[PDB]
Amino acid sequence: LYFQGMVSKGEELFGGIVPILVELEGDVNGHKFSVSGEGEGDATYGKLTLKFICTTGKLPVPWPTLVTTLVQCFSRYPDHMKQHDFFKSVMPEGYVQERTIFFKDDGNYKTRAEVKFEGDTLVNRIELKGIDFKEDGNILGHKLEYNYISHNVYITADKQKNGIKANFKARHNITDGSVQLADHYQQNTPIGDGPVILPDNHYLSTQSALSKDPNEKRDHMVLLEFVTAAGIT
Repeated sequence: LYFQGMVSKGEELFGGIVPILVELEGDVNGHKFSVSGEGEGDATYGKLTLKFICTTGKLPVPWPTLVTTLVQCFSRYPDHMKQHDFFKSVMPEGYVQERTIFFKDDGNYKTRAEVKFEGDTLVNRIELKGIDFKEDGNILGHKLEYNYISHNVYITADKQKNGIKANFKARHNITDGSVQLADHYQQNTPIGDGPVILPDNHYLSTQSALSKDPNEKRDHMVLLEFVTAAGIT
C-alpha cells in the first residue's frame, strides 16, 4: 500500500513547461522605460529561458541590474524540500514580491510585482522606482559588465505576514575590474486568502547567463537561468 501525499493545485501547475510573460514599467532618476519579456519555465529542472526587450528604446540602466527584478516559483525544490516551497503553494492566485535593492555608493531600486497565472501562463507584472542615483555612476553611466550573475537567495518565514522574507548580495563586475554591490531585501505575500506554506530557513542557488540575439535590433537581453533550492538535509 502506497501513499503519494498531498500535492497542491499550485504545485501541479509546474509539472511541465509553463509559458512566462514579464511586463515592467520603470522610472530611474526620471528616466522612464518599459521592458517586455517572454519565455518559458521548467521547474522540474529549475530552468528558465527568457528574452527581454526594452520597448521604449535604449535602456537607461544596465541590463544586469534588472535581472533579479524581471519568478522564483520556477525554482527546483528537491523532493525532500517540497514542503518548503512557498512560491508554488500560493498558485495560481499568486504572490506580491517587493524589494529594495541598495546599490553601494549609489542609488536604490524599489520594486513591486504581482506574480500569478493568467490562464496557463505565469505572469510577472512589475513597477520599478529608482532614486538617488549618480549621473556618472556605475548604473546611469553604464559601467557594468554583461555576463553572469550567481548567488544564493536566503529565505526565511514571515509568519506575521503569512509569507516570506529574503536577502542576498548580488555583485556586479564593473568594467574597470572592480565590483558593484547590489544589496537585496525581499518580501513575498500571498494575493489570495488561501493556505500557504511557511518554510524553514533555506536558500535558492541561482545562476543567470546573459547573452544577445544576433538578429535582434532592439535593446534586449537573452537569459538562461537555473534556480535550485538547498540548505535543508
